[PDB]
Amino acid sequence: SGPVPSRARVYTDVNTHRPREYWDYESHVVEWGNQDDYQLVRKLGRGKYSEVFEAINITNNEKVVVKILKPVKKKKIKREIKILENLRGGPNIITLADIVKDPVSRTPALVFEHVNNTDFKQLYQTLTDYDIRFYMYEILKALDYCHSMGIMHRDVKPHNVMIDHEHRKLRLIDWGLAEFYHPGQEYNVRVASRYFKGPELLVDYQMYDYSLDMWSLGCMLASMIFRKEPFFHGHDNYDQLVRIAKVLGTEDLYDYIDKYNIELDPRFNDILGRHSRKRWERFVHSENQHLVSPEALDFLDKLLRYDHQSRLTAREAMEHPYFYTVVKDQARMG
Ligand SMILES: [Cl-]
Ligand SMILES: [Cl-]
Ligand SMILES: [Cl-]
Repeated sequence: SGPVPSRARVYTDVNTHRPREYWDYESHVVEWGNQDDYQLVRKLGRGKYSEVFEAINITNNEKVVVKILKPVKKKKIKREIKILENLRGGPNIITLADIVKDPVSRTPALVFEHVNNTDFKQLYQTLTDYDIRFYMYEILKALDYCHSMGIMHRDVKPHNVMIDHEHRKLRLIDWGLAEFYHPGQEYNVRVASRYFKGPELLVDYQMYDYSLDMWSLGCMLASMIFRKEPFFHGHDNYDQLVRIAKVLGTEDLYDYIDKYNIELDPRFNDILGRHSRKRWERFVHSENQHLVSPEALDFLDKLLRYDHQSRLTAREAMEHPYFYTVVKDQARMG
């Protein structure tokens, strides 16, 4: 009795083909910038999830966003900084600018590029079918890039997507749970907010990969097209799989449990029991029908699969018909 090993379908050994220092964050020596160069303007309010500030970098007068990280392990701080530096410049990924410690708290602070405060959460339930397609493809750009750079985000959810309303500039943020993918590495199942936890985390399948981000994105998509926030509404980690099972059916769940020989608690197995597969047309109602099309259902169907290996890659996702017209967007800004 033992869980079978798994491998990522794409970008499998990207980190291996790179030098050690690219992914060996525990050896990274953190370069510090001057605190006296940054002055905080106003508390930008991450909804009391974190300490986010507007700040002026006085040495160049430019505006910066400063986040003071809640006191975590030295290991996890090293990770994020190395991840952000490596990902710097990529499409729709927050640009890290400086690393500073606060003198009145001894707490590390991250400095980011110009950001206007609009959380995707309070927007994604009121947007056109076209703009759902537009921003989804923008997120994919970030995820395809960061996966190719050997990094799983591990907290894909609308609260961690920031959108500049007026410029339509989308930045994927919150890389505090992000981790370098290495073939054959066991990863923590504690990552990701429950509503966006993939089946792999929910069954304790520990050798998952980038394909985790794609499930979460499927949950985000499901939320937008059906106007159900959130789509899978688990009141419990166990109930989260129940809510999933009541939609995709239990059959394919037991294929997934069998395939990778995952040992699931026979008591949890009892509660899961037998649920039939539901077609998405049953989530369709008057309010959301205009936000739903066959290509939307097809894409989502190819994201919300139990078997992580059978979910679309970020690249395969960017080539789906669902985004066919939106790739030709004419960047109208009013
Ligand atoms: Cl962030
Ligand atoms: Cl692996
Ligand atoms: Cl990918």
